[PDB]
Amino acid sequence: GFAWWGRTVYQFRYIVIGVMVALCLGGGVYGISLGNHVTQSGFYDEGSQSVAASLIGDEVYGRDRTSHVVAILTPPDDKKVTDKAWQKKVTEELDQVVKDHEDQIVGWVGWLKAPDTTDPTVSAMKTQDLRHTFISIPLQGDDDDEILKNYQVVEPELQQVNGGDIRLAGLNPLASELTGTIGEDQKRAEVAAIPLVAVVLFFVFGTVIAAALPAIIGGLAIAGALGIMRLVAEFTPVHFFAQPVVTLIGLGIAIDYGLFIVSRFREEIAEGYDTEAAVRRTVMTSGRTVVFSAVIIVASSVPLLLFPQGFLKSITYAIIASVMLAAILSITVLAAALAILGPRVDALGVTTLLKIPFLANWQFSRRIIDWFAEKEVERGFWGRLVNVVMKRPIAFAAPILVVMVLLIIPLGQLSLGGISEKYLPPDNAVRQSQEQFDKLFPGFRTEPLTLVMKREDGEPITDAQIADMRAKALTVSGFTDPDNDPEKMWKERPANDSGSKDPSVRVIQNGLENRNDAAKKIDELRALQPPHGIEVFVGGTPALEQDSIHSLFDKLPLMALILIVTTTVLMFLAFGSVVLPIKAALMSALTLGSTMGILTWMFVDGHGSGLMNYTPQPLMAPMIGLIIAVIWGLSTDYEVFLVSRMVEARERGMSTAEAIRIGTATTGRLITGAALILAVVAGAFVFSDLVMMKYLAFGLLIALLLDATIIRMFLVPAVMKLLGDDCWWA
Repeated sequence: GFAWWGRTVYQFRYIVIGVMVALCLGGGVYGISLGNHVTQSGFYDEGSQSVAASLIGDEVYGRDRTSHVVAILTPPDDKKVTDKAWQKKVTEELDQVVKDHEDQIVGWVGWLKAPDTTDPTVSAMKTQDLRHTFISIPLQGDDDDEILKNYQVVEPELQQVNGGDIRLAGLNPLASELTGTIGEDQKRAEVAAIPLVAVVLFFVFGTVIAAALPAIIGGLAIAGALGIMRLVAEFTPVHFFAQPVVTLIGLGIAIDYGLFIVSRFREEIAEGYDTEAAVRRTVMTSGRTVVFSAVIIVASSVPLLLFPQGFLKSITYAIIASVMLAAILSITVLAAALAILGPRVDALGVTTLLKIPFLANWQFSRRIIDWFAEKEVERGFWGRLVNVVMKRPIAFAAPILVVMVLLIIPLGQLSLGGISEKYLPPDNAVRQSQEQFDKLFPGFRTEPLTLVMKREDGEPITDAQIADMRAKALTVSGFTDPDNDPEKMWKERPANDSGSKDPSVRVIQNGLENRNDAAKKIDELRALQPPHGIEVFVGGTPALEQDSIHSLFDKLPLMALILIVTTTVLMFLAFGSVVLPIKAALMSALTLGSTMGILTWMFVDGHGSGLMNYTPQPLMAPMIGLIIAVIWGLSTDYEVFLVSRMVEARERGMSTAEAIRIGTATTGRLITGAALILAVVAGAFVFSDLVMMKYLAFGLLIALLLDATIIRMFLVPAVMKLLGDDCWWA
C-alpha cells in the first residue's frame, strides 16, 4: 500500500514539499499566539461531587477572592508597622495602584485599611513583633485564567510598592510562575538542545545536508503541531503543558523519524538504486515502520482520553498531533526532499541551506552556525556484542530480569498529592515568599472541606437542618478545632458581593487535622446520612485532589488493559507475528516498572534530590497516568524500530540468529542516535523549575537509558534466542 504513495510523492515531490512546508509554516505562525489562549484549570476531574460542590459554592456565595494575591509588607530600616508615616505612604501607594488599574484589581483590603479596627481576624493580619504585615488584593475576572492574566498585567506596577520591599505570594503569583517555568523551559531547550542534537546528527551524518534534514523536519513538526493545538484551543480548552509536551515529545520523535528515513535512504543509495527506487523502498520499508510507530504512539496515548482530567486530555491531544504530524512530514515532505536532492544528499553540505532559508524559524541560524563551527565499525561491534549475548542467552537475561524486578520495589511506596508550592525549587523567590507568609501568619492559608447542602424543592433551608447537619458532622472526628469548642465549628462560607444569595443552598466548611487522612474523612462525610429533602456534596481542595486521585485509580486498570490490547494488536498487524507483540508488551511493562520505581526512589524518597535542587514531595495524580502512557508508547516505539530490521531480515530468507544479528547491527547506530537525541531534548527540560517537568523528563530519559542499553544490547537478543524459531509462530 505504501508503494503507491512512494510513487506519487516522487512524482509530485515539488508540489507536496511546497504544500506541506507552507502548511507547517502557517500552523507555526498561528500557534505563536498559543500562549494567550491556553488555560490552567484541567488538573481536576470534571463532573464529580467535589467539582459540583465548588461550582455550587461559587454560584451562590461567589468565589473566594481574598487569596488571589497576598502582598507582605516589611517596613524599611527596621521600623514598626504602626509608624504613621510608613502607613500613610504605603496606603497612598496602594490606592494609586488600585486607581491606575480598575480592571485588573478589585481592590486591596487589610489591616492597613483600618488599623484601628478591633477585629481579631484582621488584628491577626499583623505579626506580634510588629515587623511585618500583609494585604489581600482581590482581582476581577469570572475565570481563573482571566484572573491570572489580570495579575500578570498588574504585577510590574505592584512590585514597586513600598520601594520594592513587597513580597507577592498566594495563588496568583504561584500560578504565574508555574506558567513562566514553561517559557523558561522552552527557551532553555531552544538555546541548549538544538546545538547538541545538531552535534549528534553531525556524528551520525558527517557535515552533510543529511545531517540537517531530520532536525528541520523536527522543527516543522512542532511548528505545525503548535498550529493544530491553537486550532484545538478554539474547540476545547487546553492546558499549559501542551506546549512543553509538543516541544519535547514531538521534537524528539520527529527528529528520530527523520533520522530513520534519511538513514534508510542513504543505505538504499549506497546499495545502488535510482533515486525513485530509493525513495520507494525507504517509504515502503522505513516509511511503513515510521507510520506504524506513530500509530502505536497514537493508540497508546488515546487511552488517556478516558480520564476526565482536562490536563491529561490536553496532553493527549498534544502527543497525538505532534506524533501524527511528525510521521506525515517524515513520509511526505522528507521523502520528497530526499527525492529532489538525489544522490548528492550525502555529498553537498550546507550549500542549499544557506542559499535562502526562512528567517525567524526554529533558529535555523543555530544549526547552520553550528555546522559553520564544525567545519562500519559500529556494525561489527554490534554484531560481535549480540553474538556474545546469544552465546550465553540465559546468563545475560537472568541478571537483567532480576535487577529490573528489584528496581520495581520502591514503586510500592508511591504517594500521590495535588498542586502546591513544593513544585518549585526551594530557592525560588515566590516559594520563599509564600513560606515566609505561612511562617509569619499561620492559619491564613487553609484548604477546608466543604459540605454543600441543597434543597431540591427550592425552599429556604431551615436553621434546624443546618443545626443537625453540623451535629452529624461533629459525629465525625478529625477536623481542626483551634478554639477548642464544638459550638462554633463548621462555620458558613464567607459571602462576597458577587454571586446570588440562594436560600436553598448553604455551605459549611472546616479544616482537616491532617491532609493525608483526608481520603478517609471525605468518605466519612459522604457516607454520612443527609437530612430528608437535602442533597449534600463534599468539596474543597483536599476533596478535589482526592476525587481526582480516586478517578485515576478507578480508570487505571481499564486504561492499562486498553493500552496493552491496542499495542499488542498494532504490533501483530505490523510485524505479522503473534509472539513478538507479546514479548514487546512484556518488555515495555518491565521498562515502565523500572522507570516508575526509579522515579519514586528519587522524587519521593528524596534520593538525589539535592543535585537538582527540588524538594521531595509525593507525585501528583494525573502525572502517573500520563507517564505510564508516554513510557509505554516510547518503549514500544523503540521496540518496533529495533524489530523492523529483524523482521525484514527474516522475510529476506535467513536464520533467526542471522536475521536478528543483521537487524541489530544495521539499526545500532540509528537507535543510538535517536536515543541520544531524545535524551538530549529531555535533559533540556530536566533542569526545569517545574517539578512536573522534572518528573516527566527524568522518567523519559530513564526509559531511554533502559531501552537503549539493557533491553536491547543484552536482553532482547537473549530472549529472541530463547524463543528460538517460535518467534515466527503465527
